[PDB]
Amino acid sequence: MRVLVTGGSGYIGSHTCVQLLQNGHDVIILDNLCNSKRSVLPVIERLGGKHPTFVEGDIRNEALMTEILHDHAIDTVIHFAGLKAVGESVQKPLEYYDNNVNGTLRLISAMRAANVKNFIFSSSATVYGDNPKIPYVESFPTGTPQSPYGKSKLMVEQILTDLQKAQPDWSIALLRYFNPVGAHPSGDMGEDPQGIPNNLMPYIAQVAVGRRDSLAIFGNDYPTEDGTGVRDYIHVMDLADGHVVAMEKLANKPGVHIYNLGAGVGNSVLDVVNAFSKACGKPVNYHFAPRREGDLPACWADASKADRELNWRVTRTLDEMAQDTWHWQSRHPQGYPD
Amino acid sequence: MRVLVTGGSGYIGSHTCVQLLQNGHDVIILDNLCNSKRSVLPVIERLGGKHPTFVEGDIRNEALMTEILHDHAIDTVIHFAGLKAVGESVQKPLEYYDNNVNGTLRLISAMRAANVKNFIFSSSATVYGDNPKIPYVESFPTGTPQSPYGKSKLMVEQILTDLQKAQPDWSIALLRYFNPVGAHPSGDMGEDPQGIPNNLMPYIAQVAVGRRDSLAIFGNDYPTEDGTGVRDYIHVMDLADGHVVAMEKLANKPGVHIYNLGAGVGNSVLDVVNAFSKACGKPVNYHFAPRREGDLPACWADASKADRELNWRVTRTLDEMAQDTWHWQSRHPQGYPD
Ligand SMILES: NC(=O)c1ccc[n+]([C@@H]2O[C@H](COP(=O)([O-])OP(=O)(O)OC[C@H]3O[C@@H](n4cnc5c(N)ncnc54)[C@H](O)[C@@H]3O)[C@@H](O)[C@H]2O)c1
Ligand SMILES: NC(=O)c1ccc[n+]([C@@H]2O[C@H](COP(=O)([O-])OP(=O)(O)OC[C@H]3O[C@@H](n4cnc5c(N)ncnc54)[C@H](O)[C@@H]3O)[C@@H](O)[C@H]2O)c1
Ligand SMILES: CC(=O)N[C@H]1[C@@H](OP(=O)(O)OP(=O)(O)OC[C@H]2O[C@@H](n3ccc(=O)[nH]c3=O)[C@H](O)[C@@H]2O)O[C@H](CO)[C@@H](O)[C@@H]1O
Ligand SMILES: CC(=O)N[C@H]1[C@@H](OP(=O)(O)OP(=O)(O)OC[C@H]2O[C@@H](n3ccc(=O)[nH]c3=O)[C@H](O)[C@@H]2O)O[C@H](CO)[C@@H](O)[C@@H]1O
Ligand code: NA
Ligand code: NA
Ligand code: NA
Ligand code: NA
Repeated sequence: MRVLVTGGSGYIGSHTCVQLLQNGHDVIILDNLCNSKRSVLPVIERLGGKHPTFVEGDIRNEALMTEILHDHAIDTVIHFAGLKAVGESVQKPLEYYDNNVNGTLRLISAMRAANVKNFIFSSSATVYGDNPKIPYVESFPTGTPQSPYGKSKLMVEQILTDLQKAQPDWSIALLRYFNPVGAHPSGDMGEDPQGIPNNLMPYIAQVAVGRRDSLAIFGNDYPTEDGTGVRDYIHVMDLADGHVVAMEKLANKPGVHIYNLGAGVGNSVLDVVNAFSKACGKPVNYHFAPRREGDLPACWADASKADRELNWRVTRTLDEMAQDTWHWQSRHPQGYPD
Repeated sequence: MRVLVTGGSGYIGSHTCVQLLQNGHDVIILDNLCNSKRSVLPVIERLGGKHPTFVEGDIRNEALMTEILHDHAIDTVIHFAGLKAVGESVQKPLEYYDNNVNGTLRLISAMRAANVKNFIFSSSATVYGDNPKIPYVESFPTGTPQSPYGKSKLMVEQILTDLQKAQPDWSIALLRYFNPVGAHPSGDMGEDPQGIPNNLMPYIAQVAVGRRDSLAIFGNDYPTEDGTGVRDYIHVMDLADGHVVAMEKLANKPGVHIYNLGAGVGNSVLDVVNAFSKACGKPVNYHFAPRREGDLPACWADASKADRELNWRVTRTLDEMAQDTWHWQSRHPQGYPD
């Protein structure tokens, strides 16, 4: 298929692109480079074994989106482009609503204009909001996310859902997940966050590598086996794969297809730290801090539906998540070149 | 104050503008004319006793919005611009999300750029979603609206709320209400809907005037006194007034001010039909039909908060709503001139 991948140079997008190319699809990457560097492009092509077309631009530019779709005769679109920092979203709500909500809107308006009707949305498990019932199932109603970021994700899901109802020939997947971690097994692609990492893994990684002094652990008095918070982590390669399978199997199958992508289990903070100490060969430094306000003691997604309907399930482990991360750091200590 | 009124040439906006001008504010009307005609302008000026500046344009054009705010040194903005047809929204979701959600976003992004921080949002009681607890109070959590229109309204409320939190010096009112009806007592301004009226009143009005054969009443077996659905109707002059008071008293008072605007009581379908037969001098034709799917038997807003905090309450009656409507039809049978 001919696939446009917005946000194709980012973390999840880059790995997905490689898999797409490996499966022989024709890939067009659209990225504005606000959170990625052109230097990943050549890596993508090399690992994918095929050349992807790159277009630097913004999803908010409806005109350019239309042009692209037309020019490349796109069949389907995998949408990763947007902003995703939860704390920053509380500080700069408008940027989040413009990139995420308006950004998706402009993008699907261009699709309509170009006659494209296959869409894969990189969603978020934040949509379940504060559900005390765990694990989360696709059959659970959505809740109210707490940050502008979470809210933007739910808004886009609703917008897409109404669009499908009005244009019943569309096929739209809403892929929900929690924490993507890990890196391509080559160690030549991985997460390259700029500034302070918000996500546990990257943070742990930076402490281990010596960029940070110690990890602060938010609470040690939860009703969990070891007293630390239990979360959901998915290897970026498993996640990329899930996006590819969904794109392939859902194309031209009208409807709104909702799927949780995850391992189907939770891991504690300590579990993740220990996996990492293990991968990097030295004890990661940490200390305890108080609970982070609004935190549940445990949370994870039920991924049965995806197993059943798409025949998809994870195949990477927590240790591999830690190892592959350390492997990329080790090989590209300064990230992607400028 | 210097006030920009988006959607100033529309139904609610036109009446509001007249009141603003009467109170001596300097008014700038911004309207794209998609659902109104330039011919109301001169009426507005005449009834207001002062000249309002008119600018034809779209809220989606951030550049023009910025220019305007600057040029006219705006102090506060009353935002009525958007699309509001519930059925059409189910058919054309994207237009609703673009005009309402993106339209408000572009508008508040321009305000930020121009340093304007007083906003009055014309919201909707649809935000309470399917609350079985009546009457609805501002203290009730919001629910999930059922149509794209309802949803767009809740989305904008949330966006504004997050914006205020991030920019704490802003003053933002969220004015919620149900069914605006009626007309300026001069009979020289009123609702001028094109095509089939969706709202009960306008419909009743068209049947009475002879444009339609009969009113269909959706169910006569509800658990209400007369078996027909009980709703909330507010005279457009009372509504306009509430918008003016809110603008005046809330200016420069930081926060998100939520207020329901209504009479504090419900009226049945038959009640409204009888009021109308009364105003037009002939029995309105009607027949019963089955219940409309998703309808509650009764619904209305509690307006105590506004009485208490703004010292505002309605002063027009149901009969007046009917009379003033008939009065405008009688004087301007073809609506506003082309
Ligand atoms: N728990 C969660 O919700 C979960 C966690 C991570 C990622 N995600 C989603 O996955 C997607 C990809 O995230 P990621 O982790 O790879 O982050 P990322 O920042 O590496 O990738 C996003 C890419 O989009 C680009 N981009 C941003 N705004 C753009 C715009 N307006 N036009 C064009 N390009 C634009 C950035 O340059 C970047 O390359 C996002 O939609 C994100 O919300 C969700
Ligand atoms: N129950 C409810 O929710 C309730 C019922 C009626 C009105 N409202 C709200 O009140 C407001 C005013 O409604 P109204 O009844 O006077 O309808 P209206 O159509 O008469 O007024 C809206 C005006 O905005 C203009 N407009 C539309 N999109 C625009 C855009 N993108 N740029 C500039 N101008 C634009 C139209 O030309 C029109 O003059 C809307 O926000 C509407 O949703 C809510
Ligand atoms: C960084 C981020 O986007 N967090 C979001 C993530 O939370 P989520 O809890 O899934 O993931 P995080 O990476 O934020 O935290 C993982 C776990 O590690 C803990 N932890 C994290 C970082 C750290 O320095 N120390 C520490 O102890 C957390 O308390 C938690 O128990 O998705 C949730 C929605 O479902 C949101 O509520 C969160 O705001
Ligand atoms: C036209 C419109 O926007 N309706 C919206 C309005 O409903 P809402 O019920 O407030 O107002 P309407 O004008 O649609 O209907 C008023 C009453 O009259 C009845 N009626 C209406 C029209 C008609 O031809 N015959 C008839 O019998 C309705 O069943 C109801 O009992 O706000 C609600 C949100 O709170 C939405 O759920 C509705 O979709
Ligand atoms: Na339809
Ligand atoms: Na670097
Ligand atoms: Na802040
Ligand atoms: Na006319």
